[PDB]
Amino acid sequence: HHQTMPSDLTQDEFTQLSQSIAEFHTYQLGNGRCSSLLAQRIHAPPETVWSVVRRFDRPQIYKHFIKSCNVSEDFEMRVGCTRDVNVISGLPANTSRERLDLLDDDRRVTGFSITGGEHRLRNYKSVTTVHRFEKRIWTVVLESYVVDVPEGNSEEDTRLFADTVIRLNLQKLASITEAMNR
Ligand SMILES: O=S(=O)(NCc1ccccn1)c1ccc(Br)c2ccccc12
Repeated sequence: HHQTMPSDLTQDEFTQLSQSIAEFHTYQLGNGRCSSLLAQRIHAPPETVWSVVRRFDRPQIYKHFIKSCNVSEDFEMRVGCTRDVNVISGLPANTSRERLDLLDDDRRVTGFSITGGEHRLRNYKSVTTVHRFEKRIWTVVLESYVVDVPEGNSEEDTRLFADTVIRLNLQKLASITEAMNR
């Protein structure tokens, strides 16, 4: 009977995904670090959702606020590879240099680090996992990150900021992967 946020896992989701949260979405914290975890239900099959989420060279497919994303001409999508993204004009960030940490097509886990460019999300590190759900098939996407808290900002402000980006991105991901349906 308390105030439940829409990006929080529901009880049912948590009971299905608790171990994935333990393995993939938990961070060591304390002292100028903050982290968060967001969930997005998607009425599309997990493999469709994953096929988008895994495209490290093409975040624009579903992420917002990207003027451009450039990978090298000899780009092979493997762990360690990098992308340079340019944020649309007018935001508090201009560029992000990002590195692919994780890519598991079997378990549907990917992750990246910002290493990082013109912005105030220092040492951002993020993981996204995609999961099947039944009760007739739907997907739950979990996305989390840990990131430094800028000297004169609060943890709450930092989290609100990063959460807002992730939250929109996951809405877009849901929208486009649901769009075709059948
Ligand atoms: O380059 S990004 O596409 N990184 C993906 C990303 C960045 C931050 C949080 C979640 N996900 C990006 C987009 C929009 C904003 Br506002 C950003 C602000 C700072 C750094 C990067 C930013």
